[PDB]
Amino acid sequence: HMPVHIVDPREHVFVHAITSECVMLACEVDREDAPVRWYKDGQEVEESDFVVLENEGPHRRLVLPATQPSDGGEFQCVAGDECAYFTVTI
Repeated sequence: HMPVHIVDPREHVFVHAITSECVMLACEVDREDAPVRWYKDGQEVEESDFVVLENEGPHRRLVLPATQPSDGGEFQCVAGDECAYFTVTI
């Protein structure tokens, strides 16, 4: 069994956002066995009324309808061995 390597995205992800914008992040892994967890500046993103985590096999999503200055940080999608980095700027 091979550990895990995130196939998408393969770069530093700069997101420009505003308070009246909707930031829908996406991270796809190689193996359906090992899904990523989304982290809000290390805190880890939890399921809330306005913070929704959409998941379907290898595909992992973070949907934020009204992207607040509160949500203006770096989101780290941790598979285990490998992690992709998303810098959101309000």
